[PDB]
Amino acid sequence: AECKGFGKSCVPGKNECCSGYACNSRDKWCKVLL
Repeated sequence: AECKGFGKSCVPGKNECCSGYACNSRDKWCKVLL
């Protein structure tokens, strides 16, 4: 088991995204935190 990278589809509210990223519920994906 490992985190999710950039451009991957994830669910908002869970803890799948890697460090520095953020599960954007907008498109249900990961993105580099501001």
